Amino acid sequence: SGFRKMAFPSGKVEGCMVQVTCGTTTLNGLWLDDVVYCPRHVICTSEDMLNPNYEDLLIRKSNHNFLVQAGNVQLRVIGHSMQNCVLKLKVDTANPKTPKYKFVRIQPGQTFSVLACYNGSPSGVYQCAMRPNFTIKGSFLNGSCGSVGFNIDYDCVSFCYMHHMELPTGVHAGTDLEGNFYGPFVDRQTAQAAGTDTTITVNVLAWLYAAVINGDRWFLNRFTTTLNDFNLVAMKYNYEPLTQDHVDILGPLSAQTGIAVLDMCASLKELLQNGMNGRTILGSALLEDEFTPFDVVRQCSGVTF
Amino acid sequence: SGFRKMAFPSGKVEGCMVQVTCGTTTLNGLWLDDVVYCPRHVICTSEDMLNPNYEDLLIRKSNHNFLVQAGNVQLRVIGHSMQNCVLKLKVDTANPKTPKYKFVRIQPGQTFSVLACYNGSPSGVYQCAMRPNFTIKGSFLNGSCGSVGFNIDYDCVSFCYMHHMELPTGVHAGTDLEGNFYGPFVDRQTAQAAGTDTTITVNVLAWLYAAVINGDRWFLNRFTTTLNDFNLVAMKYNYEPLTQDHVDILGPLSAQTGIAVLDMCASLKELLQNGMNGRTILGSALLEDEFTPFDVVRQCS
Ligand SMILES: CN(C)S(=O)(=O)N1Cc2ccc(Cl)cc2[C@H](C(=O)Nc2cncc3ccccc23)C1
Ligand SMILES: CN(C)S(=O)(=O)N1Cc2ccc(Cl)cc2[C@H](C(=O)Nc2cncc3ccccc23)C1
Ligand SMILES: [Cl-]
Repeated sequence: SGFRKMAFPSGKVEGCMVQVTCGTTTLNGLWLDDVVYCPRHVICTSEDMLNPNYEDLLIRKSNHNFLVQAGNVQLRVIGHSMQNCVLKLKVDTANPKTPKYKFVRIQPGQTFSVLACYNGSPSGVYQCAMRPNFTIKGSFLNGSCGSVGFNIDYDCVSFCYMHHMELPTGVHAGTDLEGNFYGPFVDRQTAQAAGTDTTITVNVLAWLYAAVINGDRWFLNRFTTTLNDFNLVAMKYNYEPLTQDHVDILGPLSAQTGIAVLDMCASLKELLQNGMNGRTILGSALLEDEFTPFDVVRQCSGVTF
Repeated sequence: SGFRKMAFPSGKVEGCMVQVTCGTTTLNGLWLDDVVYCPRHVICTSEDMLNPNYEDLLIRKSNHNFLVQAGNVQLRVIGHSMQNCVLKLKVDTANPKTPKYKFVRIQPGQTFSVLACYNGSPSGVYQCAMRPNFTIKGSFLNGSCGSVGFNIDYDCVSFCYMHHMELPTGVHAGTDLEGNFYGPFVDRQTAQAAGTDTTITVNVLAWLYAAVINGDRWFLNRFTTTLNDFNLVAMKYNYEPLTQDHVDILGPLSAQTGIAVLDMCASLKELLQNGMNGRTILGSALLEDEFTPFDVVRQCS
């Protein structure tokens, strides 16, 4: 029993975090084999961030301009190259703690763990979701740039996010590990804003099934709905459209609890139109959308890494 | 900006998780130097749990009855002893991954990270608080016994909790790393129940100061309160009494934001009276009590 927002164990990622300094800027880097990955804005200064030509700023830097620190040991940079918005620093030493890994690009709604770091030192780990507007509601301060997002599947670490910046609403923007931004964001000091956000419907449904598994049934009803009727209701409440793929993905949870996906949708419709009426679901007065169907299955089954 | 429930990086603890097997029972152990710590109920045969005599069950055991597995390597047990509700298995290999550590006993209201494990394999990490009723609202399944709670301030891991059991309300009970239970609980399957739980007042106040630091001020008011009038109101909402120690502890946050502790207490009084009125504080529709004053300073500053 119990349902917590749970992160993956961060150990395999902790062994890869390094400090990257270039000029007056210090941020975090990911050391995998003999390459250190970090945001390319590490080469930028005060005037530079306003309108930066990164190829021009990069051609002016030499290997020794980049200071890489792994714990109390300085790594020597022997090469440098740019791939989209990520800088790749070739180092002389391969990381002996390099885990089995992949670089993966996630879709909005998918969740991941973030190992927040400052000066190449991990300070905390939290779980979060890629919002439908491509931002993450994270917890970051200055010097957190280069912190990474990941999932673990068996013994393989899938790196899916690298932190680049904070937007004026307090939300965060970043890239996959190939340097491609999530969302319509650019790595520069300019007027940018997150678009109107929506609720991740398949995730709320998964969390309602987690509540049923933990013994919370007050919200269930005798009713069912159609996918078409529910999608009209969901669109009215800034909820993401629920697709047939979402319905299929929820199949295992529907079989385990005996509540058809469109039966749980009729519960969700009633919650959206009437509220909770002073009640909570899993200790929450709001409908939680940062647990995927797979996160619910993993936590309510005990999968280990 | 942003305020999340944050756990400590679990790496230093992952390198200590082992599987402990005695007969048909398998649970988790903490391998530090040449000792493996685990709940002493690993020697019980289910029926034993109603009225176990641990001294009588342990005297019947030898070193080779305990199977310890660290990854794919079996450790050899060379000694065994009981300290309160913890079994200490002396092993022939010191853990090369032993971090700098301490055993600390925490007070209710204190927070910590839990590395939930099954078969000596870590599956997840989450942030918890010791409830005023000495239970923890964790997320644990069968086989999670022996999972540990910790804080990592600087490079030193302070182990403060070891999981032992789930109570009938779904909440969890356990011990410090010296085997002393938190609360009036016993490692026995007798009728036990968590006492009425209360809200950790000093933690809610700390979280209201975190909201002010992040720019949320809608809940503040022009009022102040005496400490006594605040506690008379707080007790009616099942909130823990706020002590002078709590007021002193909140001093730094009061100085940083310019809002006196008793002024912040008046806002809390009003929030308990009025509810949120469709608003949120730091993305929450409920008053959060699992962030200490120290956690707020650590994350916001
Ligand atoms: C107005 N800015 C927030 S700034 O500090 O001047 N800024 C400009 C900027 C522009 C472009 C890019 Cl790609 C990066 C960045 C950096 C940036 O977003 N860093 C930060 C990241 N995360 C949390 C932060 C929390 C407080 C401050 C910075 C934070 C730095
Ligand atoms: C009635 N029981 C809950 S039981 O499963 O029979 N039980 C009896 C018991 C009594 C005393 C002690 Cl010290 C331990 C234990 C064990 C026990 O609490 N383990 C478990 C621990 N944590 C989460 C669990 C989540 C589901 C199941 C067990 C869980 C086993
Ligand atoms: Cl304490």
